[PDB]
Amino acid sequence: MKRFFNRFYLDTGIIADPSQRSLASRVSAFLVQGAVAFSLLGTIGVDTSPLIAAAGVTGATIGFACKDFGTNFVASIVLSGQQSIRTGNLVCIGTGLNVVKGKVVDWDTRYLYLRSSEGHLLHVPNNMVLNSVVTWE
Amino acid sequence: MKRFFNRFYLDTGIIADPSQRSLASRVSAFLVQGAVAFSLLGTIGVDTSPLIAAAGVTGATIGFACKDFGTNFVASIVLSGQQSIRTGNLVCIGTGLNVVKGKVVDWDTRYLYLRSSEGHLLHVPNNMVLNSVVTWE
Amino acid sequence: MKRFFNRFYLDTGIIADPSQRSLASRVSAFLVQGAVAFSLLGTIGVDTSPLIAAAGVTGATIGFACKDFGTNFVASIVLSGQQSIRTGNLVCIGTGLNVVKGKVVDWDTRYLYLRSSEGHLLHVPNNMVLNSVVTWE
Amino acid sequence: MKRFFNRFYLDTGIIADPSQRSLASRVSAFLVQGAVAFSLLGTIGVDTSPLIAAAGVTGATIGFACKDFGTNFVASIVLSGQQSIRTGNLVCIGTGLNVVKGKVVDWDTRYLYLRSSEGHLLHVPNNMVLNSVVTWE
Amino acid sequence: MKRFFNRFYLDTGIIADPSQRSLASRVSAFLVQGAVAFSLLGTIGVDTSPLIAAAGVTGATIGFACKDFGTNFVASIVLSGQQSIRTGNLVCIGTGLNVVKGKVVDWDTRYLYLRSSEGHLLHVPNNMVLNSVVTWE
Amino acid sequence: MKRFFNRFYLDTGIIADPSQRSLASRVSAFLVQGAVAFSLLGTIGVDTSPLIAAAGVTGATIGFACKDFGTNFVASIVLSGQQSIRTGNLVCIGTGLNVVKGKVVDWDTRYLYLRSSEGHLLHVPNNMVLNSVVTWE
Amino acid sequence: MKRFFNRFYLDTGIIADPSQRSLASRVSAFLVQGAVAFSLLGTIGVDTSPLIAAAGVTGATIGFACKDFGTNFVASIVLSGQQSIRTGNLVCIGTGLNVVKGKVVDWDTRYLYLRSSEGHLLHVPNNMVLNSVVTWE
Repeated sequence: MKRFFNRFYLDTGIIADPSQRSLASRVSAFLVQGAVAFSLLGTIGVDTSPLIAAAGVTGATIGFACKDFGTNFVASIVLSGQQSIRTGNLVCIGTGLNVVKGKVVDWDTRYLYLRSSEGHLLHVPNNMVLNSVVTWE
Repeated sequence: MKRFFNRFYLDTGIIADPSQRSLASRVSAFLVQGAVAFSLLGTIGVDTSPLIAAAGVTGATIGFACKDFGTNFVASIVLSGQQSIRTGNLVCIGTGLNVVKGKVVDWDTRYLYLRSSEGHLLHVPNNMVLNSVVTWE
Repeated sequence: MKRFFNRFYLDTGIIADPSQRSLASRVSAFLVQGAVAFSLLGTIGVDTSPLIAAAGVTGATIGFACKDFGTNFVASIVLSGQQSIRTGNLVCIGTGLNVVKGKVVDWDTRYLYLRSSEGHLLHVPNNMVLNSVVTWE
Repeated sequence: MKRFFNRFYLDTGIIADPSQRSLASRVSAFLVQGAVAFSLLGTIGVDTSPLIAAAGVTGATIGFACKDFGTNFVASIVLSGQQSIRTGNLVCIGTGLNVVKGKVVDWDTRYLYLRSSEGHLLHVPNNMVLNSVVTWE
Repeated sequence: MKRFFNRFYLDTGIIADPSQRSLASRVSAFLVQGAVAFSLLGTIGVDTSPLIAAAGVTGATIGFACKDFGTNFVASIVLSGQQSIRTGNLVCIGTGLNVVKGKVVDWDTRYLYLRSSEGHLLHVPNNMVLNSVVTWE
Repeated sequence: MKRFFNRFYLDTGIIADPSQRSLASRVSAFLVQGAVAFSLLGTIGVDTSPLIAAAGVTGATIGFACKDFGTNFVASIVLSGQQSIRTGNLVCIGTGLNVVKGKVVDWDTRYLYLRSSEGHLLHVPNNMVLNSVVTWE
Repeated sequence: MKRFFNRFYLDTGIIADPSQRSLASRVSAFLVQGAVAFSLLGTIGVDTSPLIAAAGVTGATIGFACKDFGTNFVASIVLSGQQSIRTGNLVCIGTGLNVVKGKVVDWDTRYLYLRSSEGHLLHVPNNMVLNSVVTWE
């Protein structure tokens, strides 16, 4: 199951980092195996309502705690294949006082790296890049 | 099922890009087939509560992670057929310091492209265009 | 069922546009027919929990994605029959720097149109008009 | 049932407008009759899970779409019987730049009307009056 | 049941106003009696799922509509027995431009009354007092 | 059960005030006894769905109304054992105009007390201290 | 079970502090044992719906009360292995007036410690570091 999930993630392009892909494949395989085991246990007569409730509560708490990380990952996935965000492109993000100015140097799954005029490296979250006015010179 | 979903999306006009339409058709066909298979499995006696709980948790997490993308897509769908947003029209979006000024050059499913006076390309999110005061000269 | 829903929407005044009324009637008729079919299927013994879960997840995601459009529509419905918002009335919306000044020219289900002193057409969202201080001269 | 709901709304003072009271009585009577009919149908053996799910989804979407209207109505109900908000009383609402200054002229279920020094009529939402610092001279 | 709920509210100190206490006692007695009646009806065989769903939807909508009132009431309950908020005490609420300055004159379940230097009566919501920096001279 | 809950709260250090500990022990014992009684009633055949629904709705409404108090309590629990927040330590909380300056004098479960340069006592909510930049000289 | 959870937390690197790891292991072991006991009780015939409802309500309230702590912990986990945040690195967090300037001195699971130019110790929450523009010189 781990190999199947790894191949699916590679083909769909959701995860490109091999380490993240392996970790996600392991997590997904564990979740699927647990769900199948719970269904098999409940088939024969064993009550599964407490187990389902506890698993759902834990999963909801974990997902709500990792909301920012998930949002940044989804923004990174969506922003892929954008002509504005390319290496060497001078971009400006934000309107008003909350403005960010620099040249794109590297692209990540959590941050967008810009090189300022003074040489400082700027780490702009991908969610911030998603919900903002991007100005490309 | 994929062809049926593709034809439905084409006729309803929700998705116009052929690639996005094909991807959405594949996803919808997979979801419908999975739901039918789960119902058939539960009909004969196999417990389906753990599978339903896991699928619902995963779907809720994915939908909450793609909230910004979905909102931008819905805003793009709604804004279609607006006389204010046309190629060559000079529009102004926002009130106060958070103001955006330019001429519409291209329209997308994620961004609204404006050409400033200096020539910089502005990427205004469609959700931002939805919930803002649009000024058309 | 489509004719019944169209007549109900016409009588209740929720939807006045014939095209929107027809689309809403078709959607409502489809939803009611699907619910009745699911209930009939579940009556004879076929498990319906996976189908109900999938339909509910899809409906919740769609409704949460169209939240802004629904809010604007409800604001348009509520604001109807307001003496302040009339054609030719000079109104001012907002307090502070985020202020909008103009004369009402046309009223829509998504936007409120104002003509500025310079002649620019202002598109004020109906939700913004709902939750703001309206100043009428 | 309509007469009973109308009398209850009149006695409890939640709704004072006869038209709004009649509309709310009709809606409540329809909801109660539908719930009783669904319970009776489910008693004899007909599956009611799809119908309950569809009705709940529709009701949740409608209630979330009318959130602002409901909040304004509740604020209007709560603010009743306040010595500060009386006809002819000079009140000031808000702190900082977002300030509203005028004399109370009329009170509504959606807006609070103030007459400025220049004579402009101010429409302050009741929810805004609830969650703000009210200054009475 | 009304007398029991009234005595409980009096002893626990949640509600001190006799009118509010009587209204809350009536509401709580009605809710408990309705729940017991529904349970008794469902015991003998009558389906109760539609009734439970409708009651839950109505209760959730009402509770979400009265969120501000409930929050202000809870803040009033919590703030009781605070040395800073006493009659004749000169307090300052808020930081920055959104600042409120005055002397405490009267305390309520919805508002905190302050007398300014000019003599204007300030109505500070109890929720605002809860989530703000209180400065006591 | 009250003694067991009191001892557990004392050992875990969640509640240190004897009065609050006793009140929480009474509430927890009542909740556990009610849950056990409901389970016993439902075991013999009495329908418990209406009772569970009503109890859950009431508990959710109460918990959502006491959200600020619960958040402040949790922040007080978390901030315990912080070298920055000590008696006699000069700390500064917040960035920008919304800044608070003073010396720590007393620590509470709802507020953090600071003594300004002029001698005014500042009541900073513990939730505000949690989600802010603390500057220690 | 406590030893298994402790080893899992150590291997996965989610918790590095031995005290926090032991506390989390105890909590997780208690939760798993309680879920298994509830399932075993419900298998033989004892109704478990009230117990599940009460446990779920309590868990949801606790998780919503500890939302800030959980978010800060998740941000601390995510930020690990970032070249920008290292001891002795001069970083700047935030844009506009809400800006923080200093040199990293120590890293924690709740705060990020910076040494200003004047020598004041700055406590920047990890969630704030996650959702902000980090400037590294």
